[PDB]
Amino acid sequence: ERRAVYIGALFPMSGGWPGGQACQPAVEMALEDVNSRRDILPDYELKLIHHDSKCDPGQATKYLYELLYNDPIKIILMPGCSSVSTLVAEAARMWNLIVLSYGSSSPALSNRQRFPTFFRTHPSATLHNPTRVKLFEKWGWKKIATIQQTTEVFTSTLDDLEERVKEAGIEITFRQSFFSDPAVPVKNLKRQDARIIVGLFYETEARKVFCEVYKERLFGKKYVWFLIGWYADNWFKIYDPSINCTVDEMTEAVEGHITTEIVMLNPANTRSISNMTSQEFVEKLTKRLKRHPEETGGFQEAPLAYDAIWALALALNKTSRLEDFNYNNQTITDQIYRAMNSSSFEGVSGHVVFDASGSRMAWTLIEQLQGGSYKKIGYYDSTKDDLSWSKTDKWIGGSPPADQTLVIKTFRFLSQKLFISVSVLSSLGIVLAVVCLSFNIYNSHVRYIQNSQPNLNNLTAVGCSLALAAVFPLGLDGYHIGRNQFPFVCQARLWLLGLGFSLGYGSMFTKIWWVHTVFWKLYATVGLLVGMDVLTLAIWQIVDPLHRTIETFAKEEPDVSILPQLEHCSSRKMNTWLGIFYGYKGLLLLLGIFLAYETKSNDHRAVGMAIYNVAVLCLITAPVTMILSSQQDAAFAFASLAIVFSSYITLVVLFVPKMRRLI
Amino acid sequence: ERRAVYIGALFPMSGGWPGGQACQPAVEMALEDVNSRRDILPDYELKLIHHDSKCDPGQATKYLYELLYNDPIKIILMPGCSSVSTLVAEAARMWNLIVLSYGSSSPALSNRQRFPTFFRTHPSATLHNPTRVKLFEKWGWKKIATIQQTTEVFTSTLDDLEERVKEAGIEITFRQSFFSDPAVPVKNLKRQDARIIVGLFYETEARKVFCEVYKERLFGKKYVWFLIGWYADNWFKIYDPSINCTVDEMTEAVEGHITTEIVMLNPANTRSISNMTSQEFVEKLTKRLKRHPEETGGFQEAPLAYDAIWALALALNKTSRLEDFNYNNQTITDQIYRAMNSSSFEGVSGHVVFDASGSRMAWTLIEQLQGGSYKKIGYYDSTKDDLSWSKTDKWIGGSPPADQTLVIKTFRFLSQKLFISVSVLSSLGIVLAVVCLSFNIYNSHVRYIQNSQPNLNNLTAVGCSLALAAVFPLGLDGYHIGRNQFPFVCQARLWLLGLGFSLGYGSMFTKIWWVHTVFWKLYATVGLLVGMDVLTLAIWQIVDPLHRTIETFAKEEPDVSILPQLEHCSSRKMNTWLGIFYGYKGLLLLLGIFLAYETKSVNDHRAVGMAIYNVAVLCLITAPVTMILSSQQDAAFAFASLAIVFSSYITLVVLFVPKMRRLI
Ligand SMILES: *[C@@H]1O[C@H](CO)[C@@H](O[C@@H]2O[C@H](CO)[C@@H](O)[C@H](O)[C@H]2NC(C)=O)[C@H](O)[C@H]1NC(C)=O
Ligand SMILES: *[C@@H]1O[C@H](CO)[C@@H](O[C@@H]2O[C@H](CO)[C@@H](O)[C@H](O)[C@H]2NC(C)=O)[C@H](O)[C@H]1NC(C)=O
Ligand SMILES: C[C@H](NC[C@H](O)CP(=O)(O)Cc1ccccc1)c1ccc(Cl)c(Cl)c1
Ligand SMILES: C[C@H](NC[C@H](O)CP(=O)(O)Cc1ccccc1)c1ccc(Cl)c(Cl)c1
Ligand SMILES: *[C@@H]1O[C@H](CO)[C@@H](O)[C@H](O)[C@H]1NC(C)=O
Ligand SMILES: *[C@@H]1O[C@H](CO)[C@@H](O)[C@H](O)[C@H]1NC(C)=O
Ligand SMILES: [Mg+2]
Ligand SMILES: [Mg+2]
Repeated sequence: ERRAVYIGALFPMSGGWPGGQACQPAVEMALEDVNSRRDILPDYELKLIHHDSKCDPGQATKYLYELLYNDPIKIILMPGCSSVSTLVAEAARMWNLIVLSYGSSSPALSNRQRFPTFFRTHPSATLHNPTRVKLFEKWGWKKIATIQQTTEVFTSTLDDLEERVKEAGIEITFRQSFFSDPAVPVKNLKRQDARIIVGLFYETEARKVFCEVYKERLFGKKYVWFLIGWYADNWFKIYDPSINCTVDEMTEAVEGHITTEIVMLNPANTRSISNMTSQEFVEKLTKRLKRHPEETGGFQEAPLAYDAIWALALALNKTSRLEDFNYNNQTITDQIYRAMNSSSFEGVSGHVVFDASGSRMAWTLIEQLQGGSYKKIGYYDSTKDDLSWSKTDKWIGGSPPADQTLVIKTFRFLSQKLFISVSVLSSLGIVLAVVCLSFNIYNSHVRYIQNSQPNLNNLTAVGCSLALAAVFPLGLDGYHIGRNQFPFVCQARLWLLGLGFSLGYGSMFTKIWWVHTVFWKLYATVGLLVGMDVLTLAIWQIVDPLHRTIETFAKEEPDVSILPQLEHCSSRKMNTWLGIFYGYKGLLLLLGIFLAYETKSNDHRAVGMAIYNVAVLCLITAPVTMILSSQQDAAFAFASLAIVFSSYITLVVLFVPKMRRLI
Repeated sequence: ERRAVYIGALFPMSGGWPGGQACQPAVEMALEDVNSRRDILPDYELKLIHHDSKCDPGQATKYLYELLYNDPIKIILMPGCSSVSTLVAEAARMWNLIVLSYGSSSPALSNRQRFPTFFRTHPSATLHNPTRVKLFEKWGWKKIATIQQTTEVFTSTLDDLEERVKEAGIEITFRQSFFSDPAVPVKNLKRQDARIIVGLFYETEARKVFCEVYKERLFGKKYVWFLIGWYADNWFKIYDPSINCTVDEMTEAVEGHITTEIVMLNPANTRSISNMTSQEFVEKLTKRLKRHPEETGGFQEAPLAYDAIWALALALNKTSRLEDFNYNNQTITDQIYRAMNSSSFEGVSGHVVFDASGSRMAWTLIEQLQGGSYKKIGYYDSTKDDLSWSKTDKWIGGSPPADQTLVIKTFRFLSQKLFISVSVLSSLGIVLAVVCLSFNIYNSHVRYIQNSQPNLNNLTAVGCSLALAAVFPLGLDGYHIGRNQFPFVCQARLWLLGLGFSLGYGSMFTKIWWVHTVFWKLYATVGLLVGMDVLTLAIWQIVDPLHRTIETFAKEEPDVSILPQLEHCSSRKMNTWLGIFYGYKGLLLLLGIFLAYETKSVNDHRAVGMAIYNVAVLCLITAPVTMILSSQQDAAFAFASLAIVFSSYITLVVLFVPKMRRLI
């Protein structure tokens, strides 16, 4: 005779998860297969005492104590629902019992302080998370947003996920759990601009949140969505009275969302401990269901029950000492615990290895929605990092997005059609100045050319030419210069402007000063002006010299955000030096024009109109430029136009008539 | 004899909430007081069968069934913790038992589908939320924030709070879930700008999150913090290993945080069903505790046990039929249920009424931290809406902040000192023009003044005067005008400028053409210019007239957020018409200066020519400037006004000063 052995079991034949329909037949098949074998428990015989629980802890504790405070005496319990398993595991160390939940996937059952006798063949839900991070590091996403329904599972899953992301060079950006309304969740996902979402919720919360993401147009090539694989295929094509949207409005919202689930069946065909395979066990089972698989609940979680009872039989074989087990002996349970901890074998679900938490690790699966059809992608094992991709992820732009918009620092440059025009004009001006200088030099014998002070009109021409040349450097801002030779340009601007204007006005101003005092000493002042200019410029460049500075405008650009930067070479006390120099030159302009109005009565009376014109131009242009600093292509426009027009006018005024009369 | 009646109970003497230490003595006192009375249950006698539970659902179901599958037969259960109460209350309909919890504050127990036999003398935690809304609506806060520890309570409290805020003219603006360490919670409260926070967490979580709110400088006059008042007084002055901060860095971070907590004791002195009061019941109890109250556990939740057993005895007196109670009869339990829901009486804890969810309502007492001291504030009742202020809320800014930063619309105006100086200058210019006109009119016979066309110099002066007048409308942007007269100004600007510049430059240019003929025919062109100007201006005002347009710049200048506005008036095609007009007038300027350069040899000719050249260069360098500086006041107007005034001054002096200097 065989010493009978009993095991309590609680099978949910109804409720949120009806997984007893397909997991009672599996347990019975496994009992038959383990008792037919005469090498496992030949001295004993396993027997089952089933009770319904409805995945309800009220129906559950009643039957638990009906099967606990009654004979026969049990050696183990098998609760499937997370709630019943949680209650049973917590309230078993008080009876010295082992609990072997074949269908509970609550991370809270991985704790050994409350659940010191708990083992399960059903992987936890945290086991999606080793995958997600090992799916972010691939695509390198460090900024993440998470949303979670309020359930007894998803509350711990994101905790595990944060703990696992911290140690993965990744961080979270947004998280908000909705009890019943996901709208403000999506509203903040749109406000915070989270392009990567991790959606933990059941089918109904899904159909309720996707009819909100569509309403918020928060999908497409700039948004990714992770979910769970448990949702039945073709779940968005189902009535959703609370979802005001429609099939066509959702199928586009859930287009290309990733889905990490677990695999509860060895895709291999290699035999197992029971000399059976998956394709064979599925048939042997479906031959025992009064209903069909699609109508039989818990059909994907039957192999877990099979493997659980098989692991029980094994870990009970090593022990082999059981007919004398009472609810007060904390030693038989410890023997069975050390036998179950060391439980390694290949069952229908795969290789079962119970971690220290009691749970078992398994192979994660990954899918992606590709036109109303789920398309497997890859597998991942949190044990050996063995990631088996399949190159089937069809994104929108051939590659996946990233955390956030990239702020590219763009530089603003002149139109580059204005620069060419101003430069052509300045070159023509230099040509004209040289032509006039030559016509004057060659005119060293004529009277009108002899009377007109030529040694000062030549200086006027030289200064006008220098100023004209100052045009090209005024536009070099990166399109044609580098950060190394850039101070060269920012210094050439200053020196050319300074010296050119100094001479161009000193000649024509000493001429009027002489005309005044007189109605070869002119060279004295004609040189003293340039000397004061050189001295003040050197003092400026010694005290506060020019150096490159980048000015950043308001960041915006119509998936990158281009923040514009202007390359302005400016000193620290710049404005002060500019104001000082402009004030000195303005005093000088005003004195020159006053002396011109006073001394109106050779070739010195015409220079007065030129003086006044240059004066008004510079006076109206300097402050303009000082104000238009924040604008390129306009400040330079006025500066270059003022320079070139002053030059053209001065030259054609006080050099042209000479030839017009001498020609 | 008396037919004994038994009561199963589960008292937590250890765990997160050790509330059996002070609730077993209270139970026993209640049983003594309810059996010493011969007018409640004279045929019966209540007896207790207790078991410790440690607020542990493992140590709890063991004893539950040691007292369920054993004799004697129990008629009711009394669990204290919320885990234990959630475990029992769902495993009682299976035995047809009544569950009467004196210490469970979980909203999940206000459900009749899982817990149809459950009553509790301990109010739920949702009972804080009717207060909070009745404390937001007052201070007008439609945008709030939340964070929640991970517990079996706070998860449902914010659910109730959303359900109750939606239906009260309120809307949430943030939420999160501090599980292990609050770091992103506060960071997003700073980023999302949550100035109103509702933090539900246990003391450990508090001391852990406040050493982060400080580190983030997320407190002050612009932030308000709501909490629960269950934390013991002077709880921030305690060691905090993970909280690198200290009392000095926390006492300032928890300054002025509201702590709405329930009141478990009648502050009144009125007697109760037991002919006892609060100041007396507390003494009688403390005379039964081997430890000190502050050191004893569950000392504030004993009155609830007393009231619970009294309610049980009352609702069991009406029923009076109990010595034959089996676990399979679903009728005695229904009698006791209809007797318990109809239970109203004044006990130590107050008025003991049981809502449809089994729970009871009560009085929430508000508190606020004022210098390391909790300062009571008005109570509240979710039923009567009765709020009883004490007027002790000491805010920082003499008043409480609001949800966000009020965005004000700012109208930028001219310096208003520039305007005065420039107006003075334009007025002096008009005075000068009038003086010169009067002189030119008086000396109309002298050849020195008979040569210069006076019928045209008068027009030049009239135009200069009009242009000078155009300076005043150019600075009226609201500081001196309203939205009604503002188009009048945006029309006067146009007409004065146009007509004055016409009568000036057209007149001088026709005079130049006339003197060119040498190298009433002039009146013809001097009038045709102004006529074409009037025609084109009327076309513009009839097709695309000027209307006030506002320019909005980026918000800046920092709790008021200043939204800057620019009072402009430019038509839709304003740029097009302006460019057309400026191009035409520039062509005319160039033609005039060319005719002058050609007529430089052929009275008042060179003066007119120099004036033409100056006015031309000034207008040419000034118009596009003012067109680019549209987005800048005090600069565009500055250039425009200085140009107009200098053009007027010069065009007047150049050709009227020599006249008088020679005629003197
Ligand atoms: C497991 O099943 C396989 C196939 O059903 C068994 O392999 C057969 O064993 C029989 C012995 O009765 C042989 O006659 C056949 O030739 C085998 N077929 C093949 C394809 O190998 C195997 O023996 C079973 N394992 C056991 C019983 O331990
Ligand atoms: C309730 O208690 C009060 C006082 O605690 C009782 O009133 C006293 O009654 C006694 C009778 O034993 C008198 O001697 C005292 O003079 C009363 N004192 C006061 C202040 O009234 C009252 O009788 C009690 N009610 C009951 C027992 O029903
Ligand atoms: C893989 C997992 N197996 C079943 C859990 O193990 C039962 P649970 O109690 O842990 C969570 C639970 C789930 C549904 C309804 C109530 C509860 C699972 C999860 C969701 C679904 Cl839809 C399916 Cl088909 C399968
Ligand atoms: C008013 C309430 N009285 C006790 C609850 O009624 C027991 P609970 O189980 O419902 C929640 C619970 C509380 C603490 C530790 C574990 C659990 C209460 C709430 C918070 C605190 Cl910190 C305290 Cl001291 C007291
Ligand atoms: C059962 O235990 C026996 C030892 O008595 C053994 O040798 C056999 O391999 C066991 N069956 C297994 C491990 O499947
Ligand atoms: C009290 O309970 C009874 C049923 O026993 C029910 O009819 C009644 O509505 C309840 N009272 C309230 C206020 O819900
Ligand atoms: Mg799937
Ligand atoms: Mg308090």
